Amino acid sequence: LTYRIGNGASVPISNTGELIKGLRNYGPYEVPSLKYNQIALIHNNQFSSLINQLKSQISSKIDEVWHIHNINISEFIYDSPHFDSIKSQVDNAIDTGVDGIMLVLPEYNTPLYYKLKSYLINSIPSQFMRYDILTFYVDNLLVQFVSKLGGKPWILNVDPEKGSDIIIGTGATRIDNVNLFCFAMVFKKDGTMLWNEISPIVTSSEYLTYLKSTIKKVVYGFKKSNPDWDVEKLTLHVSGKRPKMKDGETKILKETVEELKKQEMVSRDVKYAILHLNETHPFWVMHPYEGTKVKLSSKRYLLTLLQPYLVTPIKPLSVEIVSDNWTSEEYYHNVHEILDEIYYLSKMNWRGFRSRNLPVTVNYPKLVAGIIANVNRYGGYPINPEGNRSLQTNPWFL
Ligand SMILES: [Cl-]
Ligand SMILES: [Cl-]
Ligand SMILES: [Cl-]
Ligand SMILES: [Cl-]
Ligand code: NI
Ligand code: NI
Ligand code: NI
Ligand code: NI
Ligand code: NI
Repeated sequence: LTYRIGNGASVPISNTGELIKGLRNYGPYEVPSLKYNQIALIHNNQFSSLINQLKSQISSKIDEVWHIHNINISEFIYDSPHFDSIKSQVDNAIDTGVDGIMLVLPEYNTPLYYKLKSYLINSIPSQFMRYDILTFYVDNLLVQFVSKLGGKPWILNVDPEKGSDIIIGTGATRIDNVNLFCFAMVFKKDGTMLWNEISPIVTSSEYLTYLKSTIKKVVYGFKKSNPDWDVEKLTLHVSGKRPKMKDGETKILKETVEELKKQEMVSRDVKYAILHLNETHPFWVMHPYEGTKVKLSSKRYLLTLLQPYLVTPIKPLSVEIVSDNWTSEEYYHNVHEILDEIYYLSKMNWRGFRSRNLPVTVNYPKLVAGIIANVNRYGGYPINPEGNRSLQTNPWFL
């Protein structure tokens, strides 16, 4: 129903004009805390007035829409559109002292893009742009960049009583027929990602081993940084193209929760549920058909999510409850609440102003996968969160 932005203001969902106007008037929910108040804009020798207009827009909107004041945007020039030339300027900018880097790259070199993407992600918050593609575009890229800098554009308005529930988005994505990586991301009910971990790429044979370890790792991260946050209610949203190990995976996830209760990481009497979330085949109804929940069986539901970016086109999301420790009496109420929360989470996407209409707990892992899959395909540097608090706690994948 509404997004909360700055100064206690909220705006209706589903209206980007109102959201941008809201941000102009009130600011984002949380302006990032910067160290240098300096951003590098890195580009080539060409298109002077295009880049000047771009720089002017970035500067204007960072100030007026995002309420980040007194930012210096410094410029760095690369001389040829090749890895070595661009990275030198990237390195020089890092050495000057910058909070992040906005990098403009040529249209037609996809392996280069992913090589640099992996370099930057491992180094410093960054925003990539392409010469060939303005106010709409710049608007959207700033939502991502502000988030990467640690800002919170807007959050979902949820009940304060549920303020401390956590949702873990977890599962794996296959890179190919044999290799995959697992993920585990901790979210607040308001849709903010607190912590993210990814396993190394491993074979399918190792999936369950690394699934448990990745979940345990993200919860460790989160608990070490939030030691007085009691996890009394926990939901797992499992997704991804992953080894079809039904009972086995559910056994291991159930064990993972039980083990965390032992590391005293969640409360000894946590109420939890483990849900499988899957996009199913689209359909077209020839705002009734929307936050609509369809029960298929005691354990299986569909949410009729609207197709994003404008018959009503539905992109249904299947929701199956595979395990929970609720009482049979609690089950009706909990079901309704979990489905409602999933619906709300479908309105959270800091990729841009327009809702993705897929729950953030499923979508953000998909974004991670697109990057990892392409870095691996194009022979970029592995995304390596090891020793990077910035990576584990910021949405680098937007
Ligand atoms: Cl130079
Ligand atoms: Cl330089
Ligand atoms: Cl980007
Ligand atoms: Cl993007
Ligand atoms: Ni100003
Ligand atoms: Ni250096
Ligand atoms: Ni308790
Ligand atoms: Ni399933
Ligand atoms: Ni409801």
